[PDB]
Amino acid sequence: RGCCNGRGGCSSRWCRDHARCC
Repeated sequence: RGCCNGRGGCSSRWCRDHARCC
């Protein structure tokens, strides 16, 4: 889970949907 830091962009679908910080 890199929705704060750890995905290839906070705008990736993973973090677009499962967003904690970004």
